[PDB]
Amino acid sequence: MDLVEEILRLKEERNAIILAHNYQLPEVQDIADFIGDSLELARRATRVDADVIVFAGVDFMAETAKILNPDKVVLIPSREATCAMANMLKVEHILEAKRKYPNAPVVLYVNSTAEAKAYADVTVTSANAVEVVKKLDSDVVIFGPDKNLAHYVAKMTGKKIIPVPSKGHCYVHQKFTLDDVERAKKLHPNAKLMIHPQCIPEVQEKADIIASTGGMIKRACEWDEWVVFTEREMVYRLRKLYPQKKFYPAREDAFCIGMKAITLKNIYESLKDMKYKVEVPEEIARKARKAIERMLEMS
Ligand SMILES: O=CC[C@H](O)/N=C(/CC(=O)O)C(=O)O
Ligand code: SF4
Ligand SMILES: [Cl-]
Repeated sequence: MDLVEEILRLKEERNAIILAHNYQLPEVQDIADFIGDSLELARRATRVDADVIVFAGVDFMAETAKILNPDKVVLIPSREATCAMANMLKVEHILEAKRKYPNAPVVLYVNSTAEAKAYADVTVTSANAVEVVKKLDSDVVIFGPDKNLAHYVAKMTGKKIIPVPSKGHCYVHQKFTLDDVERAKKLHPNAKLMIHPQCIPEVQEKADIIASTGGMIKRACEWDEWVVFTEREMVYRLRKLYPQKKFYPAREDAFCIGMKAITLKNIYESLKDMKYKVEVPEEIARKARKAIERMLEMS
């Protein structure tokens, strides 16, 4: 079967757009209308003229698109496409930190449930986390859920960061160790290292550039040979964007299972049956909308 043909005709007949993340399968990225990191996906979700949004990504990404487009239909092709790090942060975690630090603003990674965003003062992505926290008036900030990004933000802003929870992390990026850095410099001595801020601090210290996947794309021009310390599919995105550069994955087992829950087949089935509809309750969506919008205007 030619899934590509059927997906494109059905998408066009339903006035739908496909938004994919850089971690999506190569066959998914090839049919996507727009590809970017979480921040670029959020800003693209504010200029959607289509009636239907098919989100080739994880659940928190689709919910963010739904919060920014309550009048539109937002479809996620599989409800198992979830983010392990996002689900580590609970509402009770935030309430506990707000009781312990009443005058500290709550700054949440976009990788978070919609219910968690309802208690956040402003959201952040990997590309704008430092800029937003630096622009906050308070010197003590409640931050979550990713502990490794919190370390990078504390280093780059000089703020006192209260991490919530204590062990919040992404298992995909925590696979990278110092041994991978030493191996990369040995097998590619002329390459430079682009490392995601969700990696452990000791790995971040060895990086040439620390950035989100969007920041990796904007700064890939500074060199011609890169070892990429992030999810595996990002290397495909970089290789196709820059056919005359060299990119190597730091680990071939650094793949996100939740991201690969999206396939070409369930995208077709998503457009065929208008499923699965992403819904956010009004009270939760309204409070989260203010934090997401504040992020958009602060970055
Ligand atoms: O700026 C948006 C990036 C976003 O905050 N997150 C990520 C990594 C992720 O949490 O999947 C990326 O680099 O794409
Ligand atoms: S990669 Fe880590 S953070 Fe990005 S989605 Fe998969 S689990 Fe959540
Ligand atoms: Cl559009």
